[PDB]
Amino acid sequence: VNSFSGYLKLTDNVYIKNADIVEEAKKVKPTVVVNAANVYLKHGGGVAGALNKATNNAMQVESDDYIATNGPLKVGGSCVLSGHNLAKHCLHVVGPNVNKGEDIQLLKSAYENFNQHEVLLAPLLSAGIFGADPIHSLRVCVDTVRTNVYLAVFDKNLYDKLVSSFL
Ligand SMILES: O=C(O)C[C@H](NC(=O)c1ncnc2[nH]cnc12)c1ccc(Br)cc1
Repeated sequence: VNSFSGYLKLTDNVYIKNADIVEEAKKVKPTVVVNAANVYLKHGGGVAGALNKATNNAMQVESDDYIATNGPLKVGGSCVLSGHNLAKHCLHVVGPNVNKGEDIQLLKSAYENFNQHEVLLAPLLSAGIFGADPIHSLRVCVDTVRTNVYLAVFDKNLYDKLVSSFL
């Protein structure tokens, strides 16, 4: 039993809700919140910009030190950093950005990072400003993630389409 509330169950291990991941994280304080990161951990917009804003830019400060030490992530890769006031940890995961020409096959590799964590609050990878089809992102999630994932979908219209079209 966990604290996540109001989710629709899609499969044994995947759950979905129309919610602002920022507000959801502040309420649940999950062990892991997933950020829709880029390789430079520049949290300018989309989910990343919103999460970072909610940390009063502390996420960005921590991320800049991480990059200065380690260099950029790989597309499809991840790193674990602090969750600040939102969660114990933030798993920064880089899905491919279609608006940069990146291989959509890397979306499966991106979701594989979730399997290193028993329970996660997460957005749909590569959705939104990353330009991929969110219906496809959900399919890859369900077919790749084996740990317990609670998906927050900000847009109500998109949430209803995701549910109504789910196989
Ligand atoms: O809707 C989505 O979940 C995907 C993307 N948004 C985000 O990734 C996002 N951004 C900020 N806070 C969030 N909390 C949870 N997801 C959040 C998006 C896609 C299509 C349309 Br249309 C409008 C937005």
